[PDB]
Amino acid sequence: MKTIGLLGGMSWESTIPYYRLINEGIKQRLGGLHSAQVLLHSVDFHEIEECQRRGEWDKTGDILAEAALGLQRAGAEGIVLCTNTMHKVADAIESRCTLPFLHIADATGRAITGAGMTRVALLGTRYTMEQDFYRGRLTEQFSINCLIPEADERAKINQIIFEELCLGQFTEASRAYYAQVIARLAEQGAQGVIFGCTEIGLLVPEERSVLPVFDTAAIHAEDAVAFMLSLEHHH
Amino acid sequence: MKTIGLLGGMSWESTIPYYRLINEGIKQRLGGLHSAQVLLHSVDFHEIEECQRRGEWDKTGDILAEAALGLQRAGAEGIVLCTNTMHKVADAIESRCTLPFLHIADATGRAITGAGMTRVALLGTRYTMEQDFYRGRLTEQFSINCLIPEADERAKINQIIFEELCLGQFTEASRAYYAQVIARLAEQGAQGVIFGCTEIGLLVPEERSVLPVFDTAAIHAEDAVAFMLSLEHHH
Repeated sequence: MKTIGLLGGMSWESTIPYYRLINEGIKQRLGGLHSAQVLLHSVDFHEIEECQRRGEWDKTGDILAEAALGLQRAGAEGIVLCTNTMHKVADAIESRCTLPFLHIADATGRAITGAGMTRVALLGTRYTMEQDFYRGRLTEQFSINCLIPEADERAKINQIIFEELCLGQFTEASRAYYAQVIARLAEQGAQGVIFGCTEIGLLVPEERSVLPVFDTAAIHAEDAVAFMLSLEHHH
Repeated sequence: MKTIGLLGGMSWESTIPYYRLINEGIKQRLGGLHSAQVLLHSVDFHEIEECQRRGEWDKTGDILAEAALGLQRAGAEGIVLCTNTMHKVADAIESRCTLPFLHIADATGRAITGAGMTRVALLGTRYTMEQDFYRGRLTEQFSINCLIPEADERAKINQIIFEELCLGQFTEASRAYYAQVIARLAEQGAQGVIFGCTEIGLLVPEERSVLPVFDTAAIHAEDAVAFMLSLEHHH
């Protein structure tokens, strides 16, 4: 199998699901005691998140591209970045590291396409929801349009990510708030909902969403498994 | 902080507790959104476990020493091997990789010493329980003696590790069996019990053991945190 290189700790709480799901996918397909060949670089998220707030995106591109290179030198054969937000600097990683880069939004857009949807709600950090880098790739590459929450809702969704989810706190008050925002975007005509921060699936079970759920972490892990075993779109 | 290099996937089920506990230790000590700088190499356990059964230990030394080198080249500053069994080949890793190697049995023996114990029960794979490499280090370095289960009990403990625990199956029948073996070794005068396979703590909660528990994975993770932050015995 090919060795996958994970760029994680953004936050580490959602890196665990990547590692669990990639190992479980390999076990399911190869059987026995087979497990995944993984190289992981986990950052100190404080530095990354501080750069987000200071607008020092180029510095984060440098940190993550050097990390990807480190994993390549240890034998990684492709790169998975365990965070939607930091695909804002995917270009720096892909420019520097010659490995196949499994873009999280491409895996998600393939899933939404297969569901036959073109108008979906998008929950994530405020960067992912408000800026161009994530939604613009979905529009340009898949002709998928995203509805995002109202400005007050977005502030609260974003505060819950950084002040609770990345700290391991999964409260019913926040769960209910997310579910209410999803229901409101369903009222606005959303066909599905993208859990477009990799921590969101730790808070909101699919049964709590009135919309079909595209969990970016789970879809990205399945993408990595297909790449490692050269299956389906990676054959 | 120093970047820790984890050699894991032996099995991946117990690598998750290392990653969770090391990140939680860093969060507890630095606060905020701080998380651990981790490099992880996760193997396909099938190859390793097959080598165990074939007696191809030198081959596993080669695999793990090359992995440690890969992590060193990516910036690791010390090595943690996430498995008691594979310390049978620690010498190959330490000979080839110049990084500090945080031997799992040293962290455990320091814990047992601090508890003032000299005679403890040892549960693990049959290699760890029956051979010289693990118990002989505890005797030579800490003057700690291990009691191990009777030969039939050892066969079953070992079968449960490989046929259930490494496959994510945690059954009450097996939990109860482990707890009964611990009670019997307590009858034989054991002062504490070493969970000396890193999966055992996933099956047996401490409240189920009649003996004080030395969970090698949890102690090794605390050891790694102290090394990363240059605390206590790593200051």
